[PDB]
Amino acid sequence: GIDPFTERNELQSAAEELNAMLQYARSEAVSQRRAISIQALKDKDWGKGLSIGVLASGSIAAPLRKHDGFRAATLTAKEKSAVEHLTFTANGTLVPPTERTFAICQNGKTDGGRVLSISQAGRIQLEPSSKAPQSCY
Repeated sequence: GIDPFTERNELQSAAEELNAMLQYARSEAVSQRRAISIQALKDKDWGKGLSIGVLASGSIAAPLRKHDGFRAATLTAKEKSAVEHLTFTANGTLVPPTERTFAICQNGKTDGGRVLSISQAGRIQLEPSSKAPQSCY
């Protein structure tokens, strides 16, 4: 596009917000020694609103924290398997401990897209900028 610096900046910020919310859910599960979940409110798009807290019957009745969604316009954050929620446990692992891959894209294209990974141990990592997603999912 006309301004590569801004494109990278907006994708970087969005990836950081999603990272921060996932890290918060994980750190709270570890601190509280209980299952703390994070749920995408809309479209299974983790950039359109998040709720964090105790999950029961598919809902978080009393969120510990909410995220209002990415600030920039054309962004999506979708997971490889289209998960709508994740649940961290007391030892930092997800249940189930399945590797997760989020693609953070602008305009539904992978150009300059970012990858945020969750390992089998539950560790959350923003992949370097050289790594683009295989798909925006």
